[PDB]
Amino acid sequence: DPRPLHIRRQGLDPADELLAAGALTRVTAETHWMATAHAVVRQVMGDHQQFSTRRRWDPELVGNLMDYDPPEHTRLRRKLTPGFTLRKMQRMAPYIEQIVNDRLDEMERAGSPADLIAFVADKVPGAVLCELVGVPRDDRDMFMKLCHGHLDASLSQKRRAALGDKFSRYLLAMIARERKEPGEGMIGAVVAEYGDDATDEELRGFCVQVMLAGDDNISGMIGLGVLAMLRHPEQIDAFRGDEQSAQRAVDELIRYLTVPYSPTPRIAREDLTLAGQEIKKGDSVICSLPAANRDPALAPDVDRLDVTREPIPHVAFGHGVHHCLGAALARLELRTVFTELWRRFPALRLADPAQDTEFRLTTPAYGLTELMVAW
Ligand code: HEM
Repeated sequence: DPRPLHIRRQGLDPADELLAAGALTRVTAETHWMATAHAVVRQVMGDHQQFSTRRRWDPELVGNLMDYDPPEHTRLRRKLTPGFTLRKMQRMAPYIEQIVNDRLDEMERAGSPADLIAFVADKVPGAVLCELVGVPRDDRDMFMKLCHGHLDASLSQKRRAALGDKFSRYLLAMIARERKEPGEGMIGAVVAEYGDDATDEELRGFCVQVMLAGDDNISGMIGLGVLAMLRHPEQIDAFRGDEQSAQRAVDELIRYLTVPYSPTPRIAREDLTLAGQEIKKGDSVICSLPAANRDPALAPDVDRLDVTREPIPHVAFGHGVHHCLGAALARLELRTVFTELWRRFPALRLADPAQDTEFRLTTPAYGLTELMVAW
């Protein structure tokens, strides 16, 4: 197998060989350090003074938070933060419920059995991001096409450049409308707070980064999440009670499934000794978030999904100053999807108990390509 250890999974778990990798070891044509222990990953990601983020990494946008470190990163994140406050996330909840129920309506109309990934997992995330950004409902299909299209390598140059011209024109008019009268969306929140200090280029950059950062991780979580819950049916009761129970179940699913294989690679800013290893200035460190969230020190049963467990402080959203800017949105979106899904389809089940599981192996986030369910 040519695939790097950190990208290997076995079912819903990290592959056995990744789970047996030491806390911090060398892996290889580039050679890097691979961190698998929870405390080592926390040390690497939390210490931005010794470990900077590799720039222009792909699992160049202006104001792409992942490219900078404090203080430059701190100023940029500060500027974007207004679009992600907890009070603003609370106000999104009804909109997110409506998006989810509109997709569950299309699935319901198609009839049992149906593919949950095509109807729900692959559609809800981008619609929630459009809602967050401030894109008008009737423009969302077009917006998703323009945004991903201007970055689609499989297209012809002519096609990709035309989509990019349209995307720019669309974004700039949206930005001008928000500056004139700020709305409740992300752009409006940034310009309401910082006005002209937030440049059009920064805003365009913030928009693209967010569209890219909150899509695959969420669709992977919706698909894998439903599959995990169906495999542990008694635990579905956590989505049939109070909000706190549902929130704890979402956090547990996020930890147990850890869809991102790794955060941005980190570069040693100088020589240092970590976990008994000699790290030299310039060395690259890849953090296996899935392995770190299965660290035996975290719990005797860290390898089991248990939505009622004493919560385990996981690294699936990262750690330190770059900790996922959309984490609260993600938790809310996921809780909404699962709560509404089981409210609508109480008898949800795999369409065929013996059906194969179709894993999504081509994306930076683990997930499913299809999931046939009955109800
Ligand atoms: C369950 C889903 C999600 C997971 C597991 C996830 C995971 C992560 C991780 C691991 C990082 C840190 C990367 C690093 O330190 O190198 C990160 C950063 C980030 N995430 Fe997420 N994310 C999710 C959903 C979202 C959503 C929905 C949004 C957008 C609304 C989002 C926006 C971002 C942004 C902008 C950053 C960069 C923050 C910074 O560099 O300061 N994420 N995410």
